[PDB]
Amino acid sequence: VLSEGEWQLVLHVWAKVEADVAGHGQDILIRLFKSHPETLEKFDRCKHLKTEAEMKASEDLKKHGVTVLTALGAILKKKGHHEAELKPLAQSHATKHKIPIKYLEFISEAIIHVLHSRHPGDFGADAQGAMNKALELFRKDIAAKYKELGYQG
Ligand code: HEM
Repeated sequence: VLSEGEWQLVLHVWAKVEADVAGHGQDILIRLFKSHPETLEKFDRCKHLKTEAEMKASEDLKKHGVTVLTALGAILKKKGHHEAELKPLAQSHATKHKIPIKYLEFISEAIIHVLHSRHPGDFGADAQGAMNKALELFRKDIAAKYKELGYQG
């Protein structure tokens, strides 16, 4: 359970993401696809992308980064009270997309990397630790829902 201070550090850096959701989403998905190319196989409209310029020119990738960050922002703003936001996400990710917990770890590392690269002043060790806790709680709760749905990914 994060402290109120930790949630405030999470939501403070998140306000910087909200100034340009699409550009942050592109940098996060590009980092995930470049660091873990096996993840790109889950995206039918983007699986052919090779270079960073191709990834930045992709309308599908730019739209999907916004899809992901819109959902994650709503989850972070619930400050751990996110059962109703996690329920539909666990449903699709366990039964349709089949996204293993290791892939959620990969995208978490990509989020932390981009926030540290773009906003180092608002992402020092205090804020990095608070965001790490917030993404770890997200993964823990989604893993338990995955198992409830019969998915052991
Ligand atoms: C922070 C973690 C993530 C969040 C908040 C997130 C959120 C979403 C949301 C809101 C959607 C659209 C609604 C739905 O189908 O549930 C979606 C679709 C999808 N997500 Fe995720 N996702 C996350 C992580 C991942 C990861 C790591 C992968 C793959 C490596 C993934 C693969 C997919 C795919 C394949 C679709 C369908 C895309 C399409 O057909 O256009 N997601 N995700």
